[PDB]
Amino acid sequence: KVKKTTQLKQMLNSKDLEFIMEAHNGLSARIVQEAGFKGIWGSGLSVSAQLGVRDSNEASWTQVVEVLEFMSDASDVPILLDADTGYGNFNNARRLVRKLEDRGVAGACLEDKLFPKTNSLHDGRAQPLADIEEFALKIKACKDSQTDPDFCIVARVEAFIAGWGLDEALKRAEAYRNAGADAILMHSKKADPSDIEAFMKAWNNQGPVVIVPTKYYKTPTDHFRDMGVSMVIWANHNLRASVSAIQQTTKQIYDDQSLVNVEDKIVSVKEIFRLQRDDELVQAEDKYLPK
Amino acid sequence: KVKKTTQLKQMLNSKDLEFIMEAHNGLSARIVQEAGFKGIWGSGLSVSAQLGVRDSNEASWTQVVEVLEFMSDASDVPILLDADTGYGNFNNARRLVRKLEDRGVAGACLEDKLFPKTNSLHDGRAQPLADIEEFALKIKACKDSQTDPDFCIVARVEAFIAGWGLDEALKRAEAYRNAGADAILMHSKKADPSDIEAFMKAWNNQGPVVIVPTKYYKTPTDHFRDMGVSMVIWANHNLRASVSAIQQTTKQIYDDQSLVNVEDKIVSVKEIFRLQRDDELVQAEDKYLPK
Amino acid sequence: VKKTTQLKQMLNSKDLEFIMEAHNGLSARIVQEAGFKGIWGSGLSVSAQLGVRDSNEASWTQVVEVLEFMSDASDVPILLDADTGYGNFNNARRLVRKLEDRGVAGACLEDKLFPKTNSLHDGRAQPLADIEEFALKIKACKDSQTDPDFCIVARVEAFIAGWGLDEALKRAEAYRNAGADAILMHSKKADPSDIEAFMKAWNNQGPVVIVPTKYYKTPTDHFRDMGVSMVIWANHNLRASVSAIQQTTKQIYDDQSLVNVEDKIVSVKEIFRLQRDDELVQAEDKYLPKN
Amino acid sequence: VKKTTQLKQMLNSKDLEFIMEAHNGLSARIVQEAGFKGIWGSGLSVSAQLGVRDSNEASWTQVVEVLEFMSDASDVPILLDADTGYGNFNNARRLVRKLEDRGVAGACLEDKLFPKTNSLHDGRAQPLADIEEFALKIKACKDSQTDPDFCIVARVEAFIAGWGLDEALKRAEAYRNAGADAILMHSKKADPSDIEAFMKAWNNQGPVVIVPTKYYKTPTDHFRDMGVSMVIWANHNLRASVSAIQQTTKQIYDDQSLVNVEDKIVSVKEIFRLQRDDELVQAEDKYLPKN
Repeated sequence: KVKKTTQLKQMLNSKDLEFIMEAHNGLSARIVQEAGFKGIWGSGLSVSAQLGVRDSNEASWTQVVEVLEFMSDASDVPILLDADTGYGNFNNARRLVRKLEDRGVAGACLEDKLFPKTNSLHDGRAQPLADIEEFALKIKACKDSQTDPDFCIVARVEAFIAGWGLDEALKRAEAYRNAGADAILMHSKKADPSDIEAFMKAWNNQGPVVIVPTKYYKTPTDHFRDMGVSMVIWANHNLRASVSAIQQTTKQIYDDQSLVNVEDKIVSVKEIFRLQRDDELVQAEDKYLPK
Repeated sequence: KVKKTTQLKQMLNSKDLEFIMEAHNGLSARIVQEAGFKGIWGSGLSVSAQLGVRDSNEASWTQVVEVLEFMSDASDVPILLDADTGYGNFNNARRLVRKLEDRGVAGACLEDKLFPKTNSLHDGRAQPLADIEEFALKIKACKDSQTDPDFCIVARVEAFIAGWGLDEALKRAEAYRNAGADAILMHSKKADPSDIEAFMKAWNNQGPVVIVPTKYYKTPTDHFRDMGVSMVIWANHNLRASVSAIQQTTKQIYDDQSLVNVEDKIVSVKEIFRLQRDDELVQAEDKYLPK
Repeated sequence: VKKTTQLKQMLNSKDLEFIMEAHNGLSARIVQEAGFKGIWGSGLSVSAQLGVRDSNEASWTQVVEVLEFMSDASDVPILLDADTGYGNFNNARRLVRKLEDRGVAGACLEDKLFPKTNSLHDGRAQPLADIEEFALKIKACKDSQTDPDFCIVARVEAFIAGWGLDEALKRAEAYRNAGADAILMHSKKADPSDIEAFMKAWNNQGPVVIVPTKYYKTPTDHFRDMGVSMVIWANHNLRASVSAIQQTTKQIYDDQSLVNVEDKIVSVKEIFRLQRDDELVQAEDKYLPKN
Repeated sequence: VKKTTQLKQMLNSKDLEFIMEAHNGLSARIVQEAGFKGIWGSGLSVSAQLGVRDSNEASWTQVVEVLEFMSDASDVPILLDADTGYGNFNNARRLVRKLEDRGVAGACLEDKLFPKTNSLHDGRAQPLADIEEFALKIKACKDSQTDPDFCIVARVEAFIAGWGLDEALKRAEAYRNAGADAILMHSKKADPSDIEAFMKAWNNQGPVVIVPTKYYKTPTDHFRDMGVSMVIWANHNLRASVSAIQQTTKQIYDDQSLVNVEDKIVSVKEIFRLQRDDELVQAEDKYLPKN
């Protein structure tokens, strides 16, 4: 086999546009794999949401790592985890990376936002971000700490999101890429791809770029290919679909006080057993238990 | 407020047929609460499945307890946990109960099956179950250990499921109820309610009875009321609905390499924020952080 | 009388109180059997027993888990050194809630910037967290308690960070006005001069806790003369434990025998007693069939 | 050279080897610095440090977590006393896989029935797990290893449970034939007679590990004369640690002073060294902006 880390690294450096799909628990990870996706996106929003908490580092980094451990155990394709800012400074970030590596996770995506939120000024001006040298050094520490040379570090640049412009975005991307980032994730808050286009034009293909088209989803996918984008992340759609189904199913049963109107609309219990790989255990039990 | 334990206890002892809905993580727990359900069923099948593992005590009891801790943190109504056989003998069972009690879980359902599976004989005869006195004593230990007198212990009788008959079922139910069980969960493998009917007729209302109509779902709910059943558990439908939605959404995006055909079929990102109660944090940040 | 209340009464008592450091369930039980009315959950001791550095390497939930076993093993209150709350006010209050749920009696929070952001070690005074920011964190923790008697101790780092009496006084009054149950005043000196200066200037506005590790030759009655409320014996059990383990391990390594250690260590029977093994033997006799 | 391989070479070496008990990250590091080539992850020591009984009260994942910190803190192999694998063959192999992933080098499994099912303490010999069942558990563990050199030690309880040499021999051969890397032969006697009898009858079919705690006055060369492969110093660090903590805590309790302990315990500087604090100081200088 090919290591999961190697699988992800090849995807980031390939000449084709690659896609990874959001999963938020072991069950969704297996479903994503069975569908044919070559990679999984461990969404920070999805993992926190399934736990019932906010996407503001309320769950501890070890609790996040445990969710991902079950996800990694349930899939053969690489998982790239959204690790926010690394849960602290360079030291907390490299400790996280080593634990992820040991659990089979393929890479981690770190962002250059200030953590945690210390002020509440809600004006209309740009938001200060982590110092560029500090973040670049954080990326360097993670790369230096890896025991698997193919584990990936993706740097998420928050320049556009925070209200700054192309110049700030480019400076940060170049700095992180020079520090060893395996890819740059360029995001924006616009409902169109303009920030992405401006960046790809100025970037001059200095390294793989990852994008998240959630808000500009009507953009033709071939346009990303034309721009030389390396990977697209479908960020949170399984979580969103799960919520719609659970809200709908729950209301139906609540209203009917019966299962008649949901039984034919959901997978069978046997399909759950199949997704749990119950057959493999049945066989193991017949081989390892006395008759 | 009324303690969650008290809420569940009242439901088991009420004169009305009550209903609790399956939830398997913090997010589904909140959705179940928002729908109006007075209680939640922490399904052993659902919790293990969402983790990607089998429903054979592969996840440790503390890992199960952590999932339920997030569930309890995300709901105001009681959660009754399917705790299999208590993860060991009376001592492991009472330790589990105390930890559940401390995390806010309202009750636990324990079953009289042998644990773990030591043999593999796959004939067509009835399956040996835990010794009746041993299980009754286990129930007693849990009751004796409670620090909250309203925490509930539901005893699941496996007599029918294992191939024995009404007589064995009644003997076990009476024994567990005499040991202090707050309710008896009577289950069967039939696709009709015959075992349930035979039991309710012979039971002579010696205590609350809980049933799981998953396989005999076309039975009119009023029939359960006519039999004096105390509670109905809708066992695994949110999990089953979630899987259908995730499989469907994933395939669609996989096939289209676009989000156009799923965006209008799933809840919005803002609905996820609402379910995470992001607004409460925004307000807290404005009150507790310097401007 | 809850553990929280016990600790609150100690902080507000008219006598000098004492709490002994412990770092695991075993040592917490030993501190209790010795007669100490409270336990200090040392940040240095907990991280050291785990084998990591005292710089938030272990996650807050891993720390809470260590403390859970400690609380389960003791009947007297434990005051946890919670660093800066592991984040901003929201992380701090989530921590306080989990500690409350586990039976921990109080948390000590310090006003240092978190985490380390630069490595400049010139001679200047080290900047601390903003006073208003920390005061609000204390308030958020107090406002969040489900148990009115849970204690929040505010550790002032002014003297340590190189600032003067004016800063320490200023900080302490703000944290006390925000609701802190006590102020922990520390120094880097091998004499009690900073403490003496603070107590004189404080004018008994609230209970003061101190750690005399470095100025240990100062007579304890001197602290009583200054009106100090509580003394923390911060890390001697950890230090005694290391001395013992190093000596014992070396003896066995050199002798390739147990002959020279067997008579210098507690018997295996004492370990069983500390584990309350007889209690389980008695429970097994009651809850397991006699045959 | 992986830790697993190191342990395997020790079990199969031509010299008598020694492993020292440790129960947390700190003590594992101390055992390593002393020069020991291996560590014994004592079940009694791990449960005792947590403050619970040695009867699977702590969950297997909580035990694995303690061992994770131990493995992170040491470069030599750790052999974990894994009781009976925490369930049947499936629980055992899942445990082995998680231990492998954490860097643990081997697991010692015992053939006792689990868990306790009756409280009859007459005079008869205690029944053990079925020989075929346990042999198959060993095989399932061996078949499941991702690392060929991970070690499975089979602890035979025949002598302890009151059976004779014939039973011990019979069990050992079966577990050895199933693939066990070594046999741990234990006795309840204060003399080495059961071991002598077993070694004579064994005919060197495989490496044998022993625990001389109870017959500690027997000269070590005698074990070398019998062809014993490894000796386990089972619990002296835990015992030394309790002696130290009890004495230190009492001294401080009685004196209300540190004066009589300060010179008998290691300095705070030694704790920092053991924590590798300087290593972090150096990393901060490299990865944090100089200003």
